[PDB]
Amino acid sequence: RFLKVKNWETDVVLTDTLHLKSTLETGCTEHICMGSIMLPSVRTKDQLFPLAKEFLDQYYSSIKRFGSKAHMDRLEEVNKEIESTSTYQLKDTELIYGAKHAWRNASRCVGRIQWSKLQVFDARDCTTAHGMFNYICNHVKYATNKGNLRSAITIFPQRTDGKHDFRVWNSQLIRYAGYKQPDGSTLGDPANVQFTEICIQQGWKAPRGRFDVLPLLLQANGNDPELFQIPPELVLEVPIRHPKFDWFKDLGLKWYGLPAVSNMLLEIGGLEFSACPFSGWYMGTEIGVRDYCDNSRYNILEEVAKKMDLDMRKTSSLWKDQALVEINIAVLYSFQSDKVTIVDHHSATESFIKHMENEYRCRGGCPADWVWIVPPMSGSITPVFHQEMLNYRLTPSFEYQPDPWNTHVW
Amino acid sequence: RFLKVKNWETDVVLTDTLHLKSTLETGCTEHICMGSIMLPVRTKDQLFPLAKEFLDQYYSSIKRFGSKAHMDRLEEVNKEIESTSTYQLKDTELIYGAKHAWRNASRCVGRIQWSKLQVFDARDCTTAHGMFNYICNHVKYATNKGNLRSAITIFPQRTDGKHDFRVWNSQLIRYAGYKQPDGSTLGDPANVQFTEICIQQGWKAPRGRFDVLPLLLQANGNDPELFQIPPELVLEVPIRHPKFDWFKDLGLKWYGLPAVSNMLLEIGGLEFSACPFSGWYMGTEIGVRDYCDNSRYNILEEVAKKMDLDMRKTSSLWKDQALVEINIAVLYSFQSDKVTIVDHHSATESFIKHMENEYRCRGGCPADWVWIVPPMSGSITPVFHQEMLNYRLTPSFEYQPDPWNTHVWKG
Ligand code: HEM
Ligand code: HEM
Ligand SMILES: Cc1cc(N)nc(CCc2cc(CCN)cc(F)c2F)c1
Ligand SMILES: Cc1cc(N)nc(CCc2cc(CCN)cc(F)c2F)c1
Ligand SMILES: C[C@H](O)[C@H](O)[C@H]1CNc2nc(N)[nH]c(=O)c2N1
Ligand SMILES: C[C@H](O)[C@H](O)[C@H]1CNc2nc(N)[nH]c(=O)c2N1
Ligand SMILES: [Zn+2]
Repeated sequence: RFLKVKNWETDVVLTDTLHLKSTLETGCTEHICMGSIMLPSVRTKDQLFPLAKEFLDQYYSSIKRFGSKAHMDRLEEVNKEIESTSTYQLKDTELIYGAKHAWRNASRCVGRIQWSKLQVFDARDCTTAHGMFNYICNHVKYATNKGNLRSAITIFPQRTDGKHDFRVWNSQLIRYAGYKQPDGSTLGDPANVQFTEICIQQGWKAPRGRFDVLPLLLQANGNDPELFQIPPELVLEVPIRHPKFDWFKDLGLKWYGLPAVSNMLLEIGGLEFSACPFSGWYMGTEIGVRDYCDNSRYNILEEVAKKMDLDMRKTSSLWKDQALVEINIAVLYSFQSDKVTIVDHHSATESFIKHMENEYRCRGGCPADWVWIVPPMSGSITPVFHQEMLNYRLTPSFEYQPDPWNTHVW
Repeated sequence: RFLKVKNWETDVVLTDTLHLKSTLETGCTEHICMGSIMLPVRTKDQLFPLAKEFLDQYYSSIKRFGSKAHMDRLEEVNKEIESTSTYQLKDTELIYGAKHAWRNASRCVGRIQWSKLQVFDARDCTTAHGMFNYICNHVKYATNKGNLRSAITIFPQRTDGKHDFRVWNSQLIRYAGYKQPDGSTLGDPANVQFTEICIQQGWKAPRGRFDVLPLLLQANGNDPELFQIPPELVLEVPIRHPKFDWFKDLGLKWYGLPAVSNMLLEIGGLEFSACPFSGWYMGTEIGVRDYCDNSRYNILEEVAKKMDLDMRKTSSLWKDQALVEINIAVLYSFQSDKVTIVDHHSATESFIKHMENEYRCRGGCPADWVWIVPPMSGSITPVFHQEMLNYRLTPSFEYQPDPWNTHVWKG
């Protein structure tokens, strides 16, 4: 009930008491652990007020005014607003707090040492998809900051009846298109083949290239989604070169500077924000390990190993492993050269350990998903590999939600 | 009930029904996942249900469920439990049980081999000297001059918990570690405490970097006794690199035979507290964990020095670069000496094929993603992208306390 986590590299033991404030399910039971499952598969008036109460209780505790004059008045005011309107509206201060804590609670995020520095853009006055586009251009420009990346979230109006949802149809604000070739192969990003089709079906003029920045597909107020092209000059991209292999340029690789997730749902006080794009800066392995080397993505390992003249006949030569390191050297080198913020997996995981220790000391815990926190290369030489972690669900939270094309009454 | 796991690289979806036959706890609840946490005698009372469940599984596997042989055995074991408070396994049941404890080991990526286990029945052993003889023969058999063969040796089961057989070594073959007065460590830092016990028990330590530890063996709850494995039985591989001539001068070697000796084997409710088992290494166990953990031999710096990598900031990935070269040299060295070893690419590919086969023919394959995924290059192996369900099936291998923490010394 007062659980312990151990670091097996340093023998440091921390005691977790924050998990007793956990709420929703993990997907696990005493009979089966689902820790490696990627996704374990509107609010009536009752459901809504305790969620509001739990949130306002922790907000007012955080500002040292729990059980106080303003606390009771706010609880009473929101109660009245729910009885009347069957929902309520957050004060600006509560919305900023809720968003920073949604990030703080993201158990799959290794970069949470930064959680308190989030720039929150209140877009709750937006009414149309052209407005959403304007809000998102300003987000992209603020966050990019000429390569000195700054964390940001832009929060569009909350769900109401459920038929008037705001949605960003793109999974991320900035991603490359994917096209099926006539000969059967795939050009561009194979992960984005279906979404690219909906872009064309809704009218996109695809330039069928390999690194075509997809257009935004924005849905305001439950209406039909509309296409917009992000101003090219707002999309910072990095050509990938290697500090040793001059032939690395001829691979033609590039990637964008801004990781910006736009398909998640932000829950604060029982209220649901279905369109809440947020951005930070990349950890190098996201690009070089997953984006470039997954067999289901750009899958460049075999090409890179051939230019390195490695023995690709036997897996035990570790040729895949060697090329993988070099690819990830080049990504870091490229971003660092062009002065685009990026963090390597050693720096990011060391920061998370210090963040964990801070959260245990000052908060009593830190929910953490080891399966996602440990980087996809060189796992055991990063400090998080040796760190036991407890995973549990705290609110405010970012949650997955269904892809809108499977939901939208067109 | 059904449960589905997906492979996110291939979109293959498998359906788990075997989890319905799971038993003990995972440590998780609907409110917390303990999937990354490393760790967690019987009466006649709870024992016959455990025996019956096991015998039902045994007789089902041989297509004899409900047979007269099945019903007779259940009656026989029932009466033996009522009159003696325990029971003895037949040889055939012991072999079946040991194979299935391996098959059920959710942290083991090498389980494609589970049906080819050599089982050595040491239940007639009575003294530590007899344990030593059995373990030497296991080491010789399993080593097989480098053509390694999986084996397990099973010593007498627990009775009242005051007469346990135990192998005090966590593994049959391991190198000593010695803490120096200046705070540095010579040899394997993970073995400092066990080395100190051996020294206190009378072991004369060579005090080198790669000294094979002696066996410390406990029979029938008596005080443990020290034994030196004959050095001609301990096969070792000097580590060199196929391109770097200077690698041999690091002075590294490793033993060929991985043999776990601190775990408890549970079959049909019986507890075998001494059951050493051995297979062959996956390269990353040595080259990633043994050599490169900060808490182990920790050679990343030396190797990176001699490669003349840019060591000033971590974003040069000098650690990742040195890590790959070390694991190449381990694989190269074992293969050149014709000692069995498997790289993490081959091992994870085989495990996926094993897992898919188990879902087909058995309805599932319990698997611990946190342990299955190798400690380098995780996502370029196919297990990274495979969803896995973790649950406990018996027969099983379990952790048990270290004996020096529980042993009542005789003096
Ligand atoms: C500032 C630098 C940041 C770094 C270095 C970072 C790092 C990461 C990484 C490596 C992942 C794994 C993603 C994947 O493997 O697909 C992740 C996941 C995640 N991050 Fe962070 N992140 C940062 C900022 C943020 C911000 C600003 C937010 C929210 C305001 C956030 C929320 C999340 C969430 C919810 C996930 C889980 C995503 C999912 O389930 O797909 N991150 N982060
Ligand atoms: C035949 C070749 C084998 C290979 C390649 C193999 C591979 C592995 C590896 C790499 C690990 C993780 C070790 C660690 O990280 O400490 C492991 C764990 C394990 N293996 Fe296998 N293994 C083999 C044979 C066996 C056999 C013969 C048994 C039992 C009869 C077995 C049972 C287990 C168990 C119980 C674990 C979990 C150990 C723990 O919790 O510390 N393995 N295996
Ligand atoms: C805020 C943030 C920071 C960061 N460092 N990383 C991310 C994830 C980014 C991301 C993930 C995926 C796949 C998610 N399953 C595809 C993308 F195009 C993308 F940008 C988000
Ligand atoms: C049967 C078997 C096969 C294999 N391929 N691997 C193992 C693990 C072997 C092992 C693990 C550890 C660390 C345990 N946490 C230390 C050792 F000395 C050792 F031999 C066992
Ligand atoms: C804390 C974490 O569970 C611990 O470091 C685990 C992670 N995964 C592992 N995986 C394997 N194969 N072996 C290990 O010892 C560990 N250690
Ligand atoms: C099946 C498995 O859970 C899946 O491949 C996960 C593993 N860990 C991950 N970790 C991160 N950071 N991102 C991912 O997409 C995944 N994918
Ligand atoms: Zn779990």
